[PDB]
Amino acid sequence: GMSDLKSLATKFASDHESGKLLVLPTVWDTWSAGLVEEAGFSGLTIGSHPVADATGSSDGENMNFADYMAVVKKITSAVSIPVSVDVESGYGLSPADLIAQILEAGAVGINVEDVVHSEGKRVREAQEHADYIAAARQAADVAGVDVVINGRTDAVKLGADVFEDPMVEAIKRIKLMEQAGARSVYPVGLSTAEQVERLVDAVSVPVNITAHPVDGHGAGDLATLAGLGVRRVTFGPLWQKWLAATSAQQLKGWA
Amino acid sequence: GMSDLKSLATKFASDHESGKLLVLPTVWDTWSAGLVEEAGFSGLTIGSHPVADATGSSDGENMNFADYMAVVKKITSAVSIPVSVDVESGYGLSPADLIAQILEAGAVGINVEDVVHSEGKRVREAQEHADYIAAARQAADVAGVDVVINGRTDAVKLGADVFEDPMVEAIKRIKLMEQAGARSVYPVGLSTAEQVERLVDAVSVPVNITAHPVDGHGAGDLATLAGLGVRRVTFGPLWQKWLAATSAQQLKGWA
Ligand SMILES: [Cl-]
Repeated sequence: GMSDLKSLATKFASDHESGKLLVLPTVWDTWSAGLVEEAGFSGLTIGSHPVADATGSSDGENMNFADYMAVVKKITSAVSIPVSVDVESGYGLSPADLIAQILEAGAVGINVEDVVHSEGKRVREAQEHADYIAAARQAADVAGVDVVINGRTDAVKLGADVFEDPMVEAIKRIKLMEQAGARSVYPVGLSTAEQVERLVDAVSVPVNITAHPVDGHGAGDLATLAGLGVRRVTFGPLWQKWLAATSAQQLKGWA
Repeated sequence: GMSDLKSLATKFASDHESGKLLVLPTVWDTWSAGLVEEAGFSGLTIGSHPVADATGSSDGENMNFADYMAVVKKITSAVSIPVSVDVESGYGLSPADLIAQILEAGAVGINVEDVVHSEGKRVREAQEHADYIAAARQAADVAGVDVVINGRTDAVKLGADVFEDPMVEAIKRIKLMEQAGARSVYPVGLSTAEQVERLVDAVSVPVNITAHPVDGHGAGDLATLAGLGVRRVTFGPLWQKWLAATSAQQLKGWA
């Protein structure tokens, strides 16, 4: 019958188009993945930082891509909900190669950012990045899978040292990434309601914010976020970090 | 290399002989391992159940042993404190091969239990199990390393359906394992102060109890366990399980 892969991708893509706020908690292993499925979420994300910290490596494409894909494959085997994987800047792979690998690993979404770790953290030009996303969308289309390509820009995080007006750059970049065929966009580093509103209003696809699982997001509480029109919430490294802090405090009772 | 490993083992063994109450938190990856070292503990344990659940497998020797030793290797590389690994019933290896492999992975302690998962969960005879422990001690001795062999018995956990008086059996088994050269013993499944005290009193090596990082043990909290003479405390699957419960609760806010 139908590949599970294509079914999961269609569901994930449909959910992104629905207009609902999608919470896609960010996992790092089959244990954390299982917890997300058991909790009733409709999909999940895999964080590169927390996977790297849990597998003897570090963020910034220090992991071996093949080793990382092996972790993804275990996660996608362990759950029956759609899985998206943060592939950083693409690990020096062509967009078509990148898509082939994530599909082989059973994932139906990716994040791709504009800081190129294999090139000294060079910041891609806005159109150069949109073109990378466009080529990834082309490859997904050719493969016949509704991969949710979440186009990430680091513009706000890079800040005034890189861009005269980082918010104007972020808006430009998410518009271009939408035009390139991204089914979600992820302008990281936001802290205010005004930033969020401006970015939500610039595109017709979901805008992703990063939340702490207890502390939320700087722009406001979850009801405020929904009211601002935020359509994707992920945790990045902050679920793992929260567990770490919780553990550290509790271990003081033992030594 | 071997000098560092021998030094780690000697420190771990000396700590066991000292009389100190040793808390050795039970980890399942490099992330958890790091937290233990950061928190100031003098060694740690690797739990077979939580590793399996985090790597797409399950407890009871369903993991591939080579794949498990790869996780152990990452962990011993990530920390500079002694590491002990739960190797279940030995994965059908000879005691000498088992010791060879745990040393190659950088560990300086093991737990070995008497339910033989590769033989339909047959329970070893009491001397048969002691003999396995003795052969492992002999192999460590030949290797020149003070490996802390923590001899586990499942007698109390198996209970009266298997051993009509499971405490008599457990006491017998921990005494035989000490005679065989175990540097610690681990009669799992305990829930009362009466049980803990009588096992503590039966041997001159540490007795290991399993504690929940919040809820302690059936027999009491740390101070109470210490007063009963307990000298080794580990978490088994319970640190991971607590993080799971904590996570499951917090995830409800996002669902
Ligand atoms: Cl980060």
